[PDB]
Amino acid sequence: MEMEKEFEQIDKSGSWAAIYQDIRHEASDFPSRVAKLPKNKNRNRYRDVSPFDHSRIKLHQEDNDYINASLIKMEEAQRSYILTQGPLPNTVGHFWEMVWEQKSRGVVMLNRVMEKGSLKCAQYWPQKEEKEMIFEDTNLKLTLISEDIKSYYTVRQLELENLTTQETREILHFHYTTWPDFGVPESPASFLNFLFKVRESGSLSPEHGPVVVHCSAGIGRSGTFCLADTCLLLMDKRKDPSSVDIKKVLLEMRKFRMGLIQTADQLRFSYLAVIEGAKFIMGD
Ligand SMILES: NC(=O)NOCc1ccccc1
Ligand SMILES: NC(=O)NOCc1ccccc1
Ligand SMILES: NC(=O)NOCc1ccccc1
Repeated sequence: MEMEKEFEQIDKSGSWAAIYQDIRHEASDFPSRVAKLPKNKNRNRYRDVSPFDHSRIKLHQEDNDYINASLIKMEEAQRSYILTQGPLPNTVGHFWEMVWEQKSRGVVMLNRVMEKGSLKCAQYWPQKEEKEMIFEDTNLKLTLISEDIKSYYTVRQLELENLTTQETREILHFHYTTWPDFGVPESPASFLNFLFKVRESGSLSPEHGPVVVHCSAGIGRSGTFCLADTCLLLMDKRKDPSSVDIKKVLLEMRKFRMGLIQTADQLRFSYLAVIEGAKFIMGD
């Protein structure tokens, strides 16, 4: 069924809350035993948001391999994403270790450091060229190379150096700075523009490791970003783009990380983004 009219059928009936609860009811439940070990309590921002054991990213160290991060592998779309929480004061070194070990080209950030007067994640990247960051616990160095500030997002070029080998890589930081403190954007125009800028960079492409995507918990805004991208890629690839069922793509993604799309408003916004993104590509 074409999703514009279905969209219109849910909107006219006002059943967004009822669709969203059906998804929550059918979603996968797998164990998260490593996340709940007592040694890992200060590595988790939220007690109710954990990576599943089968899909968690492992750090390449013998001490403690745990980070709150999951690999979302979409087989038919041929895309992979790492979804993770906003780094904590004691996990900033782990975060950059993961970016290095997984060979990521891009980091996508969908939140501000402060929202609603509270800290949503650590200041994990340098703000001035001449004041670089060193993480002694994971032996890495991070330098701001350049910054391009626009109205809805900022793009930064960073240099990440493995102090053990003296190898360096360029990491692109894509920071969406205008998601509102409450609710979802009114138009998906600036979110779709942002997504097309990340694609243009090469960050989502198979010649690199998976892109790292985060918000505060790494399930709501982060969920919206990977659901919209995968759905539009499938519409490009299949003979009949109407076959593409956003609710079925979301349930497949929820086999890899719990809780993706946190509210009925985020579900409606996801539909809007895919429809408009489809209409802008599919002709007019
Ligand atoms: N140069 C340097 O040591 N920077 O500290 C990095 C850092 C640690 C914890 C939270 C945010 C940033
Ligand atoms: N603590 C620890 O052993 N971390 O290993 C990760 C790491 C660090 C530097 C360069 C490459 C990998
Ligand atoms: N880009 C692309 O895949 N175009 O062909 C699909 C299409 C576009 C507009 C109207 C109907 C079908």
